[PDB]
Amino acid sequence: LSLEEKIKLMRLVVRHKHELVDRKTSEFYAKIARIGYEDEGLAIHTESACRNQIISIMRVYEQRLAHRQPGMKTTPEEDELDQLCDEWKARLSELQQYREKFLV
Repeated sequence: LSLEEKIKLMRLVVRHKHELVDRKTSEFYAKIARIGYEDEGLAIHTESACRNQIISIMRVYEQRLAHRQPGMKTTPEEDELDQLCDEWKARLSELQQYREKFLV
């Protein structure tokens, strides 16, 4: 994916973030793949391929966080993608916290 495509994809993920239900990932990533194709011109992705793109974006995000330097000058596109990733990370963590509260 180009940077522009990654941003379009993560904009969709974040816009729909409240639609992800714990243990119902398939419906969510399938919907994201579909809207990304239909509305943002992404290639046709299987569910797994779409989810893998997001997994990779988030892994790269964690690497970017680990390698941040105080005083670095950044671009608006990298700032937007990082902000979207922060918001998605927070949603995944929220779901994890709710699951952990009621573990058997």
